[PDB]
Amino acid sequence: ERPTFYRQELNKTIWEVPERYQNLSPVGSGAYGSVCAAFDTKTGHRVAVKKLSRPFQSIIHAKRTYRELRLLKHMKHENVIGLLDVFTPARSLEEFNDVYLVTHLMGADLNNIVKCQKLTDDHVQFLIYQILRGLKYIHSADIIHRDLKPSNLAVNEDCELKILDFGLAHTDDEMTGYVATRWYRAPEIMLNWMHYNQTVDIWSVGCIMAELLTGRTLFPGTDHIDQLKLILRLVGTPGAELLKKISSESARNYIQSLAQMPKMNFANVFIGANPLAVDLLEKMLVLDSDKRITAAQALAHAYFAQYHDPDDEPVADPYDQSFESRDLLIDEWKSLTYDEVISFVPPP
Ligand SMILES: Nc1ccc(Nc2ccccc2)cc1
Ligand SMILES: [Cl-]
Ligand SMILES: [Cl-]
Ligand SMILES: [Cl-]
Ligand SMILES: [Cl-]
Ligand SMILES: [Mg+2]
Repeated sequence: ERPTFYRQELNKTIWEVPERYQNLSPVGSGAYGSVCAAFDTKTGHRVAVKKLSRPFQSIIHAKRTYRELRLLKHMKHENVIGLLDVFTPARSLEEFNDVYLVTHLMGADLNNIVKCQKLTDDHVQFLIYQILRGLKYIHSADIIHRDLKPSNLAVNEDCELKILDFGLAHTDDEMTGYVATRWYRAPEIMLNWMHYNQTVDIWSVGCIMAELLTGRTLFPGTDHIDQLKLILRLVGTPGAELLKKISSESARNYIQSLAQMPKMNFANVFIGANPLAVDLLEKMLVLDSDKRITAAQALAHAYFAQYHDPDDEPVADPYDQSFESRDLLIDEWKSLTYDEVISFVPPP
């Protein structure tokens, strides 16, 4: 049975939502939609309600809408954002135009915490442990997050953490200059010299952990090339083993122009840090992505001895991504999205 919907205009936008959602108040609007905070009378939760902007305006946009809904419906883990509800006011596929997504309302992010709070080593242990616990789950479904950074990590008053804002495939201008959008990205993808794989997310975790330990951005480059130079000064220029593996002619020709540099001593960079934290950073921030520690391996590192429990670090159900190689028309992506809206089953 379909709920009753009511309409209201908020900051020049029409919102048509089920009666269960009350006290709507605008909180932001990006290029993908607008967001209101609300009170959900069915669950008692404060929620974020996002109305997608132009979800089916082109093939690229229609596929992106389907991609986002499929991802959010799959994620069921304590350290990853999940979907509380999805709805449309349409009564049939023929009148289907608008999609609304509902999640738990998040307060502070990790940006707020590192700028404002004095963190003990125990705080860093617990925060990084939770990132890695969620990432083990994500990676076990063969998903790559692609955009891990402090503003995409929600944290509450009890220091409990959730991963947000999966990369749905950011423009070139958004990555240009002195911008946090690029400071956490792995070197092999910053100029697209290699195809994305899950090891890029571990590089991001290393950059985040360093910033929690020092209070400062690790690689705050003023552009792509300045940032690469900061990276290679810390971790060294590519050695013979890694050079043999480089398959990008653009990478090779530029890298060969730089004077060679050795890896620095991390104990002299991260002065005063727990030696076990330094050891883990050395295993994450490895230039050769084949040699980086994985999320599952990192959970067993001695730095996390007080939190690690191998019986409480779950993996995901399998996730079918075959749609990503499929070529369909706008109305076919739209019909697939409609089916996923109507089949949604809420959590307990
Ligand atoms: N194919 C391939 C392999 C490794 C890399 N990584 C890299 C290259 C130059 C500088 C820093 C990192 C790129 C392409
Ligand atoms: Cl309702
Ligand atoms: Cl609609
Ligand atoms: Cl950020
Ligand atoms: Cl699936
Ligand atoms: Mg974000």
